[PDB]
Amino acid sequence: SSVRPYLEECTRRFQEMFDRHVVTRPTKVELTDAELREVIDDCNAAVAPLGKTVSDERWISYVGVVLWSQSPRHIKDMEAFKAVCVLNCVTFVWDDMDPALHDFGLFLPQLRKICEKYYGPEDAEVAYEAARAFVTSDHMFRDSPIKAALCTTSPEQYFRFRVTDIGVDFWMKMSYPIYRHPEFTEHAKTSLAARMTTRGLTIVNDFYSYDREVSLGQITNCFRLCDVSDETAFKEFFQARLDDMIEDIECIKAFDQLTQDVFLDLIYGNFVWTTSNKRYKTA
Amino acid sequence: IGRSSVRPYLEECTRRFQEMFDRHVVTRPTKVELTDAELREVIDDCNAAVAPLGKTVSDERWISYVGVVLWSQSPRHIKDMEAFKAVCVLNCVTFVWDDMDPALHDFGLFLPQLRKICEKYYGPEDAEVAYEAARAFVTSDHMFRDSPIKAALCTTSPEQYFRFRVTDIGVDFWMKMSYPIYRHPEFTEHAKTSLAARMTTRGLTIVNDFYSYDREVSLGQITNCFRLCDVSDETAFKEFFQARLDDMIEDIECIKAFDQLTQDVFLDLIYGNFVWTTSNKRYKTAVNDVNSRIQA
Ligand SMILES: [Mg+2]
Ligand SMILES: [Mg+2]
Ligand SMILES: [Mg+2]
Ligand SMILES: [Mg+2]
Ligand SMILES: [Mg+2]
Ligand SMILES: [Mg+2]
Repeated sequence: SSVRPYLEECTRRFQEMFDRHVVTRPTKVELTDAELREVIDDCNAAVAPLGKTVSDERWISYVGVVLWSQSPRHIKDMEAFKAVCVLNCVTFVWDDMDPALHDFGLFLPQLRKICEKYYGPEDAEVAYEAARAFVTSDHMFRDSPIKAALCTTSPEQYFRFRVTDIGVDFWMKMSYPIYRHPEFTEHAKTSLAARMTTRGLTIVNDFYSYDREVSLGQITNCFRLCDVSDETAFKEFFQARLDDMIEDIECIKAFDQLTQDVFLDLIYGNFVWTTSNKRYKTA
Repeated sequence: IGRSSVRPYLEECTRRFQEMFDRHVVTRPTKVELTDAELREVIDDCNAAVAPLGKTVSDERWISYVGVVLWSQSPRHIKDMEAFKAVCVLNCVTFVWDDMDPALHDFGLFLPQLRKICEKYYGPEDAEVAYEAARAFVTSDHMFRDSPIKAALCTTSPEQYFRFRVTDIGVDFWMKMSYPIYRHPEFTEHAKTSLAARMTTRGLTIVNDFYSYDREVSLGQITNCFRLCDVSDETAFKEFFQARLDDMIEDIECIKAFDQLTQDVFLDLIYGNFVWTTSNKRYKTAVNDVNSRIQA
């Protein structure tokens, strides 16, 4: 239906949880003017062969998630940062497109081009494989009987699907070159990093994007597992999702300090971006 | 505590497991038969791969390991016995790693042997996928041997524990080296996203944890979900065991929403592992000459 009856109160509740359990706030990243126009030229060229124009605003609404959800004071590689900017901006376009627009012969080569632009050969393969995996998953699951059984069964089945489908496993495998931290790289490559962060990212996104996706008939959203019309049932479900986030965040705190910073900045950063950006005030 | 145990439940739980498979999976697993030469080629490569680490391991101990691959693949659908033989070797030699003291973990010596196994049996693309998955598994296994992260994810809740096990039990590794056996596009994708590993983690881990609890508590190993409950309390053990059965059943029922070939493979893995586990030397007694701690 719509969660707007709950939008103000739940935002307060999220923020409360972050102030209390994470504390350390994210900060938005500054691109130099050379750096920015690299990113957007690269986005426009990637989508170009698919036939879709993309407004300047829209690229900017996409890129907000990367400007806000990395871990600035750890960043060691801005080419990898622009790689993630470009990969996550075009990832969004592919996500909004009707499947019959999804041309793999044309888009996959641009993904590889991007990865070979910004990464060394080992990382470029890792980033590209994960990009290929994300766009392919998104396509073969559109209105798929598997997606239906994973998103209507239980929260546990749903978040299991979202590890890949929300894009966090992709995120980690294209972001570890930014930090060159051996622990973070291995947890990225086992996908333990993605698994640790999946629920913090997905629960936030599902809440604020519930309106768009119900309007657009999309089922990949954990709040469809409850009756948002029932206010009691929503508030029980919301609290249970809140506890999911809290247990994840406490276990993340057992990771090494650099790794925990990236994980928590990712989760909190995505919350600040998701609320304040125009991508999720409308549809 | 010291010698804590699930021996009192051994009998009823194997029956609860079996009747769960009879109701929900139905198809019985089918053990791959290896001709006598394949079994000797496998074991021949296994020795070579672990030899730089400096421990002899017996044919009896190799064959104990390889039983999981013989029993838990999907012979209805196998197309590539070279990839199958790869999985036998790789799974067998990483079992040794999992059974070793970390002081014996030499990546510089062992990783080359993994790469040679993969290049022997796979084409170019597959060799790289199988190797990254093998390396990630022996690396994760080494690096969590004492980790505070292991203790965090294994003592907080079943959800955190199974999240750790997707990698640690080795099922992501298994999927990413098994997909060339089948040349099935859907299954290949599910392997590469780890969706396949994630769907089968609980069914493999719950079965293995029950039957290896006694070995692991004695060795002081903490990666086992039944440590999250009071197995001495009969009432607490039963609620817990029941909840893990529900976990298995929910996974199996969602697995049936995958295409028919893919779910055949998923269910043969879960059910086959259960047939191997409950009919093999490794899970007959806690310490014996196929599961004993390999030492420095
Ligand atoms: Mg979307
Ligand atoms: Mg989507
Ligand atoms: Mg959404
Ligand atoms: Mg073990
Ligand atoms: Mg293990
Ligand atoms: Mg075990």
